[PDB]
Amino acid sequence: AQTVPYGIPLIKADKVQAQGFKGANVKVAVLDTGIQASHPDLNVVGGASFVAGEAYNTDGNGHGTHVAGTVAALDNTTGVLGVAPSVSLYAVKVLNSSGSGSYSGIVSGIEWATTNGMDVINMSLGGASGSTAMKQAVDNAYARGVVVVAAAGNSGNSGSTNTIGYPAKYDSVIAVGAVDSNSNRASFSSVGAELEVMAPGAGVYSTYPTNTYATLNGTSMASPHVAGAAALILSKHPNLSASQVRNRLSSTATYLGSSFYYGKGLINVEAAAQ
Ligand SMILES: *[C@@]1(/[C]=[C]/C2=[C][C]=[C][C]=[C]2)=ON1#C[C]
Ligand SMILES: [Ca+2]
Repeated sequence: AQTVPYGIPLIKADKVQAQGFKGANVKVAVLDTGIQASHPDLNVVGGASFVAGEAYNTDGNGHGTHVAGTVAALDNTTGVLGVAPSVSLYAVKVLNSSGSGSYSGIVSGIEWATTNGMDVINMSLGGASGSTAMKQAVDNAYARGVVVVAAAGNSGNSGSTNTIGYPAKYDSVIAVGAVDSNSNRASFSSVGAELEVMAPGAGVYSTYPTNTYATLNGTSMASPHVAGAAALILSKHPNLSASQVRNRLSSTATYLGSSFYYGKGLINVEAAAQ
């Protein structure tokens, strides 16, 4: 039997999938700790590794496999179901088993995706500081027609202090926050003027290293929901540019409260997919 994570219906992904739009022919690159390619509920078509000693098709952490399942866990009679189960998944390892990677390794992963015709890039990662080479890579990937989604950060808030990390803080990147099954903001979701949209990030169940499934919390779980929504929209309107898809997502989001806390609200793919 296949479990359907509460995040799929909450963002109305099940409604557009039912119309027969599931991300087919859309290339998605998950810049993470790799992906357990052998996982029976995932189909990795390719990728690259910029982490010394580790192949792209192995995940010693569990993070990238989890994020990848949220985006494209196969629609079958087992495991879970992804937001866009027909998307072409590319694992780009830019982080190691400990969940860390250099700036060089990240911008390299960004360039590889842009150069190899990736339609969407998900970066469930962030830092307190950015780089000029990082900003350059992301801006050029966006201006070239790639949708760039990044986790906003798990530094909750302070008292009127922007806690959005990099690259989420960049103009060309969609900063994603986290809500729970009740659609309420999760207390760990970063806050700031760059917050753009929200998605399921608390108690998210997805694929996990060595043919199993686990539950994780974090804006690193929310991000793949928007990356998958972007893939769903593209599989329906392949004529859209990055900014139009981006626009669809934020203009049709369900308002939830102050934008400094919820951005434009929780995404709605049925409305976004037109
Ligand atoms: C996720 C993470 C992510 C990030 C961090 C910082 C900044 C940005 C992004 O979540 N993990 C896990 C669970
Ligand atoms: Ca499945």
